[PDB]
Amino acid sequence: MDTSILNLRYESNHLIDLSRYASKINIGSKVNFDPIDKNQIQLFNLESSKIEVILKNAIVYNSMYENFSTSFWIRIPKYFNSISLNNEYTIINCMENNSGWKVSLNYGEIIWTLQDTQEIKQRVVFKYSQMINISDYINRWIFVTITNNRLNNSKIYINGRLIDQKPISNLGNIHASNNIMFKLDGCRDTHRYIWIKYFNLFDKELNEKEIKDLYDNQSNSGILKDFWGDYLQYDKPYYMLNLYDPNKYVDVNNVGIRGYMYLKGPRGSVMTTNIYLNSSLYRGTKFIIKKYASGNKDNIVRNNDRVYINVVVKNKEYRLATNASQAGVEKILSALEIPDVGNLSQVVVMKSKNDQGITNKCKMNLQDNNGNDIGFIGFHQFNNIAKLVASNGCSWEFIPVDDGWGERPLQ
Repeated sequence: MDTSILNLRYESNHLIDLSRYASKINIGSKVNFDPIDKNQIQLFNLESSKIEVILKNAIVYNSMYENFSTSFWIRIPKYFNSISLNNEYTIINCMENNSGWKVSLNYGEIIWTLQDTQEIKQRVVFKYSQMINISDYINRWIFVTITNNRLNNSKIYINGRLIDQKPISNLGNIHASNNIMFKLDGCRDTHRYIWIKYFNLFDKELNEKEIKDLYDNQSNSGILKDFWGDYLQYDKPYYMLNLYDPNKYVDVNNVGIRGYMYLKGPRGSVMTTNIYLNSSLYRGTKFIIKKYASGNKDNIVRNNDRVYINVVVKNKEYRLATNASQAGVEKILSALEIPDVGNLSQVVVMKSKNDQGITNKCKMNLQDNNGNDIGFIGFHQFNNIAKLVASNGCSWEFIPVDDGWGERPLQ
């Protein structure tokens, strides 16, 4: 029915409450806003990297039985140092006199704490490993949603799906703060930050459909995403992940038409001992997406955009293409000199893939210059070489370099 008792959004260069229920929003001097998507808010580990919301006194939580929910998106940079072991730090604080709620983070953790006014406590915790080949969660945008039913449970969801629920029914009067404080509080890692967006507060327990809808709407699947969940962009180099076989990367053997793109391995590993062990992400030839069909004056790659794909080899760009009249449904792809592409099939439709696990999947439907489908770019074995093909595993992700991952890129 109703919307949200707080609905926190960047609009005409002000962060404001669309619910109009806040006395005011108070932004620190070292809060940073992402230029392309200005709802994305970065908070560093400094004192003036903070936002304060002051609630109206009507909407302050002080109750035995009232239900309430919070949602927001967050991107949490990989934890690099040992200093981040065994250090819980608050990021969203609504406590007073030791009563209220807070969101807090630890190593591999997002935590929701409730405390009542008799020092009774409950935590619910989403736990995620950094000892993992590919993580859905490390340094990628995730949807957090936390619901509280005073009769039974407090529940935490990630990306729509229920992670963990704990009893809170033995907690009495919880009296939360007049103000919500967005700020890294008690973090010992000096270089820590977080990205955050779309904070909402609700005066009910959100049900599981409400949450999925919230997840869907706020995803903006209108726009394609890179691996981290930021907007996919033109004229930006990406490293390529093939989701079917994640331990390989794109290589080229030669350029021109007798050349071909393929998948080889291993991608290898990036490490710090006891802290993380993940697959290398900056492997292989970089792709740059080029405008063909869009008349849009930004650099944002939207669903069903029709594009050229360039391929960087020795810091020169070549056109991804094929001759579609080669025999067999599998059309091998090659990197071509951009002048000499001619009327080879080169146009790609960019298309986001809906489903339910890992976010930010893009497919790439190759077309000839009649705009007829050749097919989705994947790969196929030819005498155990996994050459890239358009054909009737074709789920890909595009990975730009990002401070939150911390890998040193060789090429």
